[PDB]
Amino acid sequence: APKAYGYVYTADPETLDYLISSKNSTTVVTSNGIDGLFTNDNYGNLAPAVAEDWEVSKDGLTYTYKIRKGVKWFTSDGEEYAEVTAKDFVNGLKHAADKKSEAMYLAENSVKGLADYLSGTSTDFSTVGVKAVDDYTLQYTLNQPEPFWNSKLTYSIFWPLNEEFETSKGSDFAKPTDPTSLLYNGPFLLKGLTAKSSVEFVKNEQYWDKENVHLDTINLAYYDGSDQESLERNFTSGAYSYARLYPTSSNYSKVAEEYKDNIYYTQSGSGIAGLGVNIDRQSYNYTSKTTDSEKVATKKALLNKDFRQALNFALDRSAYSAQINGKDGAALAVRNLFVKPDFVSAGEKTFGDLVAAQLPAYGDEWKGVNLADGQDGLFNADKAKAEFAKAKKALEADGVQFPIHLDVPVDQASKNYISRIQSFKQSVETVLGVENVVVDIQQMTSDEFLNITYYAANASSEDWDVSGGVSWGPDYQDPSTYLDILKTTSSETTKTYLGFDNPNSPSVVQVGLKEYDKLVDEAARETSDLNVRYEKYAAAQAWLTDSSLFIPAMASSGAAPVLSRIVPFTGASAQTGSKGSDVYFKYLKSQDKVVTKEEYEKAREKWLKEKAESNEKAQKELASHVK
Repeated sequence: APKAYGYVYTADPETLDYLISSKNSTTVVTSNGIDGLFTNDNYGNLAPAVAEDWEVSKDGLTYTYKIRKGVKWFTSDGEEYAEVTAKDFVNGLKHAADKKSEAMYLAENSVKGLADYLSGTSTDFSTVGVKAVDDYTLQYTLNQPEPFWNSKLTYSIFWPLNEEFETSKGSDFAKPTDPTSLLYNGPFLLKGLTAKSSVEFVKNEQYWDKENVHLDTINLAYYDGSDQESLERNFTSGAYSYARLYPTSSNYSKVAEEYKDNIYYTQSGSGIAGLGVNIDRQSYNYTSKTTDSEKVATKKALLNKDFRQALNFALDRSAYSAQINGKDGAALAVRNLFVKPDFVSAGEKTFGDLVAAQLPAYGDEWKGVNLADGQDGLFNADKAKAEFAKAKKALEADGVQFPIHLDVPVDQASKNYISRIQSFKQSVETVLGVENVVVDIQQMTSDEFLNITYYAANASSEDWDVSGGVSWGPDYQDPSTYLDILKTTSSETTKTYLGFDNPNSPSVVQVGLKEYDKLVDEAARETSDLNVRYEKYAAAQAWLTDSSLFIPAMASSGAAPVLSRIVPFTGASAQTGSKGSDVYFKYLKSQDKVVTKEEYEKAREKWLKEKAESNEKAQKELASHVK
């Protein structure tokens, strides 16, 4: 039935603790059940959720939220527990601080006093700038004005948590197979968790905003990538409400004929997929290298910027994207920049434009660069070979023997991840020569792969030389959400994308990341002129692009052919945060029949007009909240 949403999830959560986790697998299982102060409506506006109203001081430092009365916490079986209050947001942030949240970067330099509490120089949380002035008045005090502060409040570190419940559960709190170990205040109740099988929700029939909830049930089935045709097959049977299509499937010509009037393409998402370079590899439990000399050679090569540039310029991103999208749709998903090029603009210039204007200082090879989505602006075999020749001269003078062996891990279950990594291998080896670079693909089980990538505990666990296993999506509406996480001090995220968690590692200094820190920090200090702030963050992105420490390849979502029974443009629209329709299913409506491309385009053209007007009205209302 249309009120029974069915689709898939790709990884079992390590935790249900939404305050501590920075991983989408926790968002997938909690957002539908946990509301914070705002959501996102179908036009992308912030919509009142637990905050019924808000104000900001004239100096921009104090935000005050009127907590909606009558919003309740419920158990997984629908029993009322307590009333959501401002004290739950004080407790949420204290819990995030005390248990060292993986997402603390969003809050630690923003909320007054929080950095001192995290370091231990203050142990009294009353010195931290979150206060329950009364049970329905929540006040945050910031270190500096942040026009993007409210956009942070759709991210999970600012969600509420009832302290009495948390204390009552002890070490059983937020356990990943136990829906009774959280309480729910959102549009759905988390009902079922079965490892490698399902995530299950039911509509919260006592939800204050249930008039905006149009699904009775949500069921997500585990999908490990071993059968990419499974999505379309289960869509056709009616089990799934949606299906991402893979044109490389052997049955695709049949699918494309049957659904010729229904397949449509989604817009590219804001997250970035690509290949991180481990500049400080600690462990060799997944390697093809046979000698310590090869290990030393690879470590030295990965510290060489020209070597990394050679890999970056040798990667054919269209062919990489074609492994999941086919050749005809391949270019749509290509991305050339860590920050999505139009994520922000300074007047008429996109962020990508600002980066392109600063990149040529690093070399004439960047003059004329096209950083726009939807085309491969970085692939250039001639430039790849030229950079490699410089690297090889420098490395051979230091005793390094060639070829350089690169370990890239894959989950043996995900066929089209293997195909993507094989395309990387073919690109690099054909352009640069197998006498120069050998890509050694390390096959392992799904759990083994997660343990050295997505769920790696520390830098010692990042057992790889190059890896495309983990993407990054933006958490709030400012370039810092992409660029701050690669600073030398951002150890929770530097391990994932760059292999290090020691801010003082000599590998980190050798690749110049201290200069990156200073560029990011100079941008962060600009709070009086957004255009200048964005120009300064573009300087940091230009450094990152030249450094080739992360090899961008594609948007991490979107730019894909899909089938749908979801009524077009009814779901939440979010470019950042945890309340987009990928994870949060308020507002969404389903229909009986498969959506047609004509239905979708008609809705899109009306939505674009309505969104522009709605966003403009919202912007004009901002000043009325200044008190």
